[PDB]
Amino acid sequence: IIYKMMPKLKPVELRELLNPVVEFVSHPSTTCREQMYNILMWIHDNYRDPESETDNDSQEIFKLAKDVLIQGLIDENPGLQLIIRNFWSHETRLPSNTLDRLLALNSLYSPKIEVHFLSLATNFLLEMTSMSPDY
Repeated sequence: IIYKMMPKLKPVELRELLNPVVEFVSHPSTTCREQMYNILMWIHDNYRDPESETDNDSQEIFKLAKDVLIQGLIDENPGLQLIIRNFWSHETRLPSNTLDRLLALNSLYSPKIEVHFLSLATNFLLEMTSMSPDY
């Protein structure tokens, strides 16, 4: 219901509604968690603030969504974790330029995943070796 009605809500409504959503990280039932990540990816690709200044809300839900999206890279379920890994590794959410990807990698730190960060970081840096004439 949220995913369907969500490209109509006002930013304040979406802040009001996001808190019970992101509460699903600990949830079992990977299907529920997958729906969560779907709506979080939607509100990440829509609240990047392409313009200059958003209200206190629109800038804040992007923060709260990006944090859980980062936290999904260590989700204890493959495929799902693969889904978030592919989403982050996709172009326009993490730059294709290798140097720019390097700087953008730090943007997705979020200490809660520190133990895995370095691994993931090299992952993101070395998955773009498999786009090259040199094989």
